[PDB]
Amino acid sequence: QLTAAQELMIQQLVAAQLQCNKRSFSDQPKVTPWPLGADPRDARQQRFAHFTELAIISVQEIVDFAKQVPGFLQLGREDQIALLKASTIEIMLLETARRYNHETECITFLKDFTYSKDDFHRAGLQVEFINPIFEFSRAMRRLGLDDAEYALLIAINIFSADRPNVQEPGRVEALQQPYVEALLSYTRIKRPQDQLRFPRMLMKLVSLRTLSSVHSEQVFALRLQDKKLPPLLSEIWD
Amino acid sequence: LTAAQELMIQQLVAAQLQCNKRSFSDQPKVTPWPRDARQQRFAHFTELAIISVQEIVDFAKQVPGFLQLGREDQIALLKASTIEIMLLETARRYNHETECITFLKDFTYSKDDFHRAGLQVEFINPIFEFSRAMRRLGLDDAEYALLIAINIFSADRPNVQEPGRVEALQQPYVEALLSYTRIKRPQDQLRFPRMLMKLVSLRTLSSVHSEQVFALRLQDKKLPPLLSEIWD
Ligand SMILES: O=S(=O)(c1ccccc1)N(CC(F)(F)F)c1ccc(C(O)(C(F)(F)F)C(F)(F)F)cc1
Ligand SMILES: O=S(=O)(c1ccccc1)N(CC(F)(F)F)c1ccc(C(O)(C(F)(F)F)C(F)(F)F)cc1
Repeated sequence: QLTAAQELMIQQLVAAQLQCNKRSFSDQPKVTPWPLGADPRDARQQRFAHFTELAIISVQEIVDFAKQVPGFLQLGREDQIALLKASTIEIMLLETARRYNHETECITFLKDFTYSKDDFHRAGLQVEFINPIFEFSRAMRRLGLDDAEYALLIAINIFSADRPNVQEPGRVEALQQPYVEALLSYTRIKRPQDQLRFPRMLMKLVSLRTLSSVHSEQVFALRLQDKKLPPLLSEIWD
Repeated sequence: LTAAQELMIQQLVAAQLQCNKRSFSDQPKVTPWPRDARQQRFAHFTELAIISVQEIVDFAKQVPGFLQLGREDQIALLKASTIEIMLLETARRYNHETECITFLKDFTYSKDDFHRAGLQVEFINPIFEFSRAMRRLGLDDAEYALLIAINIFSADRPNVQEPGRVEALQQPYVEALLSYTRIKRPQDQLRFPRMLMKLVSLRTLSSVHSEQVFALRLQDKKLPPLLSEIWD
């Protein structure tokens, strides 16, 4: 059985997740609306802007989230910054997968709005990034994670000691381990008869690293098409 | 551990052992380790890298499931794996007492020797941090071999046409490792998670390696043909 500490650390995470997601419902109508009624280059830019604008919202939700993960604020500020520079896209990819719906083959963001493979392509993104996103999301759906599992995976993802420019990786590892132990024990209990579900979970952190590279390749490729990231996204990903 | 599991693991270990005997019994054919010797130490590094690539390809071929994928997937999985397997293998060859990487008698390389070959700081330190991490895990020959098998059958590499078939090939090796680590160290449950987590590390490490290649090109230091096929 889960310990009280372990249950609390899941409940802490799931609840922080919810308070950070109020940024999503408030800032939903503020955004550049997705262009209805468009011909064949005006609309291509608006969709792109729209996608950046949701990304910004997510970056700020991930900042706010991390600040509430116990231990995070007590890491040196440079390591905090370094963990969030690296884990941000990956948390976004988890959140994208978490909102994937296999009936419609569409991803949900900010409560209501949904996107297809083709919306992503209508925003000027290339197939080399879009296809892995949807395979990841499909893969993540075959694992059937609940909120607790996703939460724990995001916490583990933040506390990755081997990110670039971490100056006290040891302190990061010490914060990561309890969350990994928690997930181990959680998966055991939920699914006693599936000894491979936990490993498959950790293996998604492997996929997330490569997907992080593919995203950098995508932002690289986007500047050749007059599409430079806005200021808050430039400082994380250029 | 089932008969079929003992068979799979014995095979991987026996192939690693033969690969090593084959590739690294005799003295390597290499530019003698000495602007003159900037290119010479690099070339040297490049020629060791090639011999490891050959060793790894020889081993991949003997991993059950591999030679039964479509040729394009065989190429795709090796292309992405090669540097990662090299990093595992380097960690295997690491000697913490001495801080060097020993291919065979008299072919050892220190953090300095790397720097002399033209290699950035940005690449070398991750290499050595990763290696002394792997040692603290204390993997044995069956574990290293299985990790390598698992790394090869990563369904999410670029250009993989049959990701479902690759993931099904991974499964039994993950299973064999899980069983194996359960038995070897019954009262160390995080051992296995820790091993998988190094696969994460290797992905980031591969990208740090691509940055080293692109950086070298800037100093007119281009990969030779056998390595260029794979990395640029
Ligand atoms: O969660 S995301 O912000 C998202 C944006 C729009 C619609 C749905 C979801 N995210 C999707 C991902 F799968 F990658 F996680 C996403 C993040 C960043 C990007 C970009 O960096 C940019 F510019 F839009 F901000 C880029 F398009 F360049 F790839 C695109 C999508
Ligand atoms: O095992 S390696 O082949 C090796 C080469 C020389 C001396 C010791 C070990 N390998 C080491 C690593 F840790 F990175 F895996 C290695 C692989 C690739 C490289 C390079 O690609 C090149 F050109 F030298 F081959 C580069 F230096 F550019 F990174 C260097 C070393």
